[PDB]
Amino acid sequence: SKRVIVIGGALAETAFALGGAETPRYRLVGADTTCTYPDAAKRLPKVGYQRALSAEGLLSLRPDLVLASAEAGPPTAIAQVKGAGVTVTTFDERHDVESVRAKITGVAQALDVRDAGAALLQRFDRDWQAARDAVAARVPGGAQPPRVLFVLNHTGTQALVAGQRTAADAMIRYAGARNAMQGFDHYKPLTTEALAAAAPDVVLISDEGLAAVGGHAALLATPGFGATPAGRARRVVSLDALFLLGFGPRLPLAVTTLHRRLSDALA
Ligand code: HEM
Repeated sequence: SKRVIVIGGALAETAFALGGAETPRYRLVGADTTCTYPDAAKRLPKVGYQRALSAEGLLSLRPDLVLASAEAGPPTAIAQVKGAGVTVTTFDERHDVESVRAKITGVAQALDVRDAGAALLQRFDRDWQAARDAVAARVPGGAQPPRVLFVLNHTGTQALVAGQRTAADAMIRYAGARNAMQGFDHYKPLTTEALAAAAPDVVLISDEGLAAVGGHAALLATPGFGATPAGRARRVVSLDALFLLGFGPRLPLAVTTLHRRLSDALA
C-alpha cells in the first residue's frame, strides 16, 4: 500500500530477495535504470538514471518512500523530492562489506521484513567468507598482483578510468589484484598518457561499455593501448556493470567471478 521507489540497483536486488517488493505494507512501484536484477526489477517503470535524476521523473510515480544510494543525484533532485513530503532513506556507498550489510539490514527495516533480512545477512556473511578464502588461496596469474585498469564508459560517449574511492578499485583489490590507476580519487578521462602511466596487465570493463563501443577490437584500437601490456596481449575482461560495481547481495559471487576471470585472462 505505501508506494516505494528504489534508486540504485543493489537496493532493488535486496528489496526483491527479501520478498519486500509486493507486501501488504509496501509496494515497489518504480526504479532507476540501474535496477536490472532480478527480472521483476526490469519490469518496473523507470524514473531515469541514478546519477542524473529529475525530480519530475521520480514524482510522476507518486512515491511515499524512496530508498536511495548515497551516489544518487544530482543533489537538487533529491532535495526536491524530500521537499515534496516524500521520505528518502539513504544508504552509504563506502564500497566495502559493511556497506552491503547496511543495505541488507536497512532495506529490511525500511520495508518491515526484518526477519528475512537477518536470514539473508547470515547467508551473505557465509558466502563472503567462502569468497575471501577462495581469493586468499591464489593470486590471479600465479605471480605478483596484476595491474588492472577499469574503463567506465557505459553509453560509449566518453571513456573514463577508475582511481581510488570507487567501487571498481575496491573490487579489483577484493579480487587479489591492484588498481593500475593510482594517485587520484574517482574518475578521469581516458587518455593516451593515462594508459601509458598506468601500464595495465589487464583491462576491465562492463559488458555494456564493451558492447557500446562495438566489442573487444574497438576497445583495443583506442589510441594508447598498444603501449601497454594489456594491449599487446589483448587481455580484456568484462562483467555486467551492476553485478561488478553495485555492492549488493551478490558481492561474494562477483568477487569470485572477477578473481576467476582475471586468472583465465592471464594464463
Ligand atoms: C555520462 C554518463 C555516465 C557516467 C559519467 C557514469 C558514471 C558512473 C560511475 C562513476 C559509477 C560508479 C562506478 C564506481 O564506483 O566504480 C557508475 C556506476 C553505474 N552506472 Fe553509470 N554513468 C553514466 C551513465 C550510465 C547509464 C546511462 C547507465 C545505465 C543505463 C549506467 C549504469 C551504471 C550502473 C549499472 C552502475 C553500477 C551500479 C549502480 O551504480 O547502481 N550509467 N556510473
